[PDB]
Amino acid sequence: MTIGSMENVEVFTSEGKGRGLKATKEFWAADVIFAERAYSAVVFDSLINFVCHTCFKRQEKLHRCGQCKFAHYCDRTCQKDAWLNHKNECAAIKKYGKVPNENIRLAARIMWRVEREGTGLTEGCLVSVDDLQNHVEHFGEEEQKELRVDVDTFLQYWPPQSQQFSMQYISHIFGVINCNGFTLSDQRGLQAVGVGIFPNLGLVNHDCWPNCTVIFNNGNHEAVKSMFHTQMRIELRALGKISEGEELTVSYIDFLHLSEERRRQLKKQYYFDCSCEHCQKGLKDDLFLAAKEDPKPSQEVVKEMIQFSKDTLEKIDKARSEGLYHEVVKLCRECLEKQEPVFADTNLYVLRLLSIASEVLSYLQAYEEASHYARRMVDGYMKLYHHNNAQLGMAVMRAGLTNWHAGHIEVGHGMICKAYAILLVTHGPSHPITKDLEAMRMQTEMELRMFRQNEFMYHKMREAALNN
Ligand SMILES: Nc1ncnc2c1ncn2[C@@H]1O[C@H](C[C@@H](N)CC[C@H](N)C(=O)O)[C@@H](O)[C@H]1O
Ligand SMILES: [Zn+2]
Ligand SMILES: [Zn+2]
Ligand SMILES: [Zn+2]
Repeated sequence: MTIGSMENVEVFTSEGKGRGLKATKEFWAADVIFAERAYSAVVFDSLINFVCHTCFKRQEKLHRCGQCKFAHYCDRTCQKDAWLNHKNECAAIKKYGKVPNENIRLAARIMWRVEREGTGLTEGCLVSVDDLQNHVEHFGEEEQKELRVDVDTFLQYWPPQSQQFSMQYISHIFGVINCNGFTLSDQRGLQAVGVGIFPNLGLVNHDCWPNCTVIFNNGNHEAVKSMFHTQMRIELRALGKISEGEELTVSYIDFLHLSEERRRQLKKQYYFDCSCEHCQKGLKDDLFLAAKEDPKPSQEVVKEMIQFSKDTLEKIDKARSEGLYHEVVKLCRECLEKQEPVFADTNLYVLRLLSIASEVLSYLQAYEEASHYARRMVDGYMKLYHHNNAQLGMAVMRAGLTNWHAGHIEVGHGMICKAYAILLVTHGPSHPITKDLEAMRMQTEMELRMFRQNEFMYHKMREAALNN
């Protein structure tokens, strides 16, 4: 169907969850419930000269805008498509002679658009940008002060010839940005490169074990104009069967934390007490802090082990933050060794170490060791995550690659295939990441075939040498 259309959903009022979205029909895993273009989006301050301001792709050669020396693009093409939103901030930045906060730039794009369209409601919309939820009234002292400063900078940056908004509406737009931004990723889903506002997605509530997942698709342009699958957009996809009338939900955080831990994060960032089934029953918590059972550690050998792991981790962080990779590995091996007799492999402290060890070892190009930890982590992840979870998918793809690089083609291809299957649900066939994985699956198939033929030839050799 088409980007912007919300037919498959309708707004409705929840108990204490305020507004929510429900399916107007039946859905199956991988179905695109709806797509949506960003109402406004900006590049993070860190990455102003390394990411396209139109499409958010990383690239070795970008072309800066001769007029402001701020905006960068992949092509004159991405530069043209950006003009509509960039005209005003370009001319506005030259006048300010400084580049404002990323929040400030975003707030300005939102208001320039409200002005341009003389309204905050978009034609696709269930909600106008200014009616999104804003928890400003619960912002901490630092949060509030932070907002006063940006409003002031905003005022000096905001063109005098542009529609003047009241301070109340302005601080409100800032509140909305803090409680509604969607992080944007480069085309490889490697690093967060920007923040965007997607109104419709803004009506979907949270659940630690959601029935929907969201993906940002950078889009592509190579001949053949106006095509749904190549348009920059975010999509809300079904992770499984969703009945008509069922409320749609996504997860605001990563699932790999204790229910108490998740509630704390959700309460702090989204001012609410999560009441999903997983948090109320503490589902998976036993697995999250699983101890072994052949010997069965005492209640105290565990408490010491968790404390020790908590200790090792932060220590590993420091070292990693200083580029001391070998030290990081050393610390990981030692802790994993001590954990073996106590924790099972679904225990979050074990998994954390495996993921870290596997990452650094891969970076150090020690693929053989990395592939072992990578396999263990995937096996543990498989018992915790929803089988169509995007993080699980991305993690399996990575473990698959490390195994491939180490020469373990059988295990590599298998993992790559499992990842591809998951990504087809969470990212779709047209996503940049799904395409790179498909290309990888193709290469591993051929290498596996070459591996299997080599073996069958040794069998034909033994055959002939024996006369069957
Ligand atoms: N499971 C939940 N239980 C209670 N409140 C929630 C839940 N999930 C989201 N919310 C609330 O919804 C806010 C974010 C919105 N993007 C979601 C739709 C919102 N319910 C609305 O009326 O616009 C959060 O900051 C919470 O205040
Ligand atoms: Zn671009
Ligand atoms: Zn410019
Ligand atoms: Zn929950």
